[PDB]
Amino acid sequence: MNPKRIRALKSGKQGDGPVVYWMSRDQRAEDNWALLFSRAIAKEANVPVVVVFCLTDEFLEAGIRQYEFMLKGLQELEVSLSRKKIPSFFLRGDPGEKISRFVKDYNAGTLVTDFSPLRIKNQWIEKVISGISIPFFEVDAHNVVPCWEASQKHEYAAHTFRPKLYALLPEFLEEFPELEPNSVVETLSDVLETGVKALLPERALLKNKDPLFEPWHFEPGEKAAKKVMESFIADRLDSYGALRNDPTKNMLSNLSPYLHFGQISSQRVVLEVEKAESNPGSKKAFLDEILIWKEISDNFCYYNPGYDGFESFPSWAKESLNAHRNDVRSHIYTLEEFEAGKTHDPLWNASQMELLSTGKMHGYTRMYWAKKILEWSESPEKALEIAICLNDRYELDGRDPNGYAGIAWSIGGVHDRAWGEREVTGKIRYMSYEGCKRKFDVKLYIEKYS
Ligand SMILES: Cc1cc2nc3c(=O)[nH]c(=O)nc-3n(C[C@H](O)[C@H](O)[C@H](O)COP(=O)(O)OP(=O)(O)OC[C@H]3O[C@@H](n4cnc5c(N)ncnc54)[C@H](O)[C@@H]3O)c2cc1C
Repeated sequence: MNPKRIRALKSGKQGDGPVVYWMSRDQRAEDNWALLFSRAIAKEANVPVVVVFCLTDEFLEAGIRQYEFMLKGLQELEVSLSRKKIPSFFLRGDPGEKISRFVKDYNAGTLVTDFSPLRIKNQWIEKVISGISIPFFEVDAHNVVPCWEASQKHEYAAHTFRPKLYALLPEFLEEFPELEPNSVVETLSDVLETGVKALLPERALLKNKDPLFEPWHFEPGEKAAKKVMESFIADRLDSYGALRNDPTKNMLSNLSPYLHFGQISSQRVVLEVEKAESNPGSKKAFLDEILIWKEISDNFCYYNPGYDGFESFPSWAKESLNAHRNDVRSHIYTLEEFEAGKTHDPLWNASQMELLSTGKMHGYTRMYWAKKILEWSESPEKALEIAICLNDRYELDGRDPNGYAGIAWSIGGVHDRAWGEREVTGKIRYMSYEGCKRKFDVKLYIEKYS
């Protein structure tokens, strides 16, 4: 195991109790580096390993679609973890008070947690460090190359982050070792019942008092991601590089909700893809999305504290947008109109309806749905707020570094370039509705999501 995957957050007095793994971003038993790093340090200490998950108070900021998808996987994870004699403990409340009290009550020896560059995670780490006296480590279990090792600074483009991540693939793209089993605070069903009950008033309903979310598209679970990845390699991998810009076809891997919650490892997906025989043009297209653009999103959120603000934009984009702030917008809609899909664009309305109904809108339409927010907002800062709101609320893969890096590109050209100067939008890359008609059947995408 590579010691570059682990980092030291706080040196402390080594206890004699079980090494506690604070699982958060990577909710899986297989291909979890942090779970394997926590098992080896537990073996060297002749002490059992225990995992802990914190159901935070901010779960009401999302919806039932994210609460049910994440809990259903944990109901499956508790079984698999018990098959290796690893008990799981699910605390409900603030991590700063729950982790520090659990470590003290159980005489923990070492604390381990997965890596997440989001601001809400660094908020929890700041609180737990002030109330613990044992060693505290963090492990990058999400990225193939550790986020602090792929680059020591923010990469302004994909062509400059590609040769750094690819040159480090021969060292970090490796097979996973077996999760050795151990030598020897309520039911998750009750947390789902009471949690959904508090989320029913804010459930996305239609006019007929019926909900919008269709929860039969992506079944959750670690075994569920096993079948989705196998179905993509066998059926959709050969045709990926040619129909990934066509939202009328379901030609994507559909692994993003399993990737966000950590129910599947991107390293495991790359391993099976790299050994699969298919079109080299389609293989390069998928690896560039799951390796480059995915791990550069963690690069954007790690080295830019204001990743969700106007200040993280490139210097050319801030000057371009500022030079067009006072331009008369074509039309201005409110958050309630963008949320209900009540605009003058049927293609945009169809992209919002797919976001409302499935919780996973096509990748190409995500670029159109977010850029049109900037064209129909009072200011770039308002377009950022509206885009991040509708993304984090309805996307099953929402509240992920991929979203903020994808939103900062549509509204601020992050990891892009300067194009022709237009009004309102400035030099940000513009995508027209007529340009989408010559790209795919827009009429089929609209009629599909009435
Ligand atoms: C406005 C906007 C919002 C987005 N919101 C999210 C979000 O909330 N959560 C989220 O995980 N992704 C988000 N993305 C990135 C991207 O759209 C989705 O990751 C992708 O559509 C996921 O669906 P898929 O797995 O079926 O596509 P696939 O083509 O099968 O992609 C496979 C995986 O590669 C990664 N990937 C692919 N494309 C990108 C990309 N452009 N950026 C980063 N990673 C990528 C993803 O991990 C993805 O799951 C957003 C993009 C935009 C433009």
